[PDB]
Amino acid sequence: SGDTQLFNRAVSMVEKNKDIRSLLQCDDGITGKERLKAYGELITNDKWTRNRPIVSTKKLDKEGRTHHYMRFHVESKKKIALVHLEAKESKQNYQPDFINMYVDVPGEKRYYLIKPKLHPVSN
Repeated sequence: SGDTQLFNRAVSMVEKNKDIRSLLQCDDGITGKERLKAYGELITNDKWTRNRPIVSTKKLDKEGRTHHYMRFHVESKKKIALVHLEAKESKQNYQPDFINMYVDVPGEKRYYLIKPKLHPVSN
């Protein structure tokens, strides 16, 4: 359930974020909020596009600790966002720590839900 919980937790954060919903141009009104759709990373062979299963990939850092990277999409009737997540096992919590998380919507500035501790000097 590692990747499943990671994805459920992440997509839930994205969906509830007012700014992200605005970037996705959600049809949110007095009758209710648009029901967004989510799926794994979109891949193509240049013939047709499809979503890959939701999964994370692992990569070791300089301290010998494993980081998990996961990409998925959130789609509204008008836009598709690409969400990137980096997480790492927490030595204190059950759930892993979210290290970096951003959302890319075409034509919009990359939006960080979780800004890394290690940030550009021009923060």
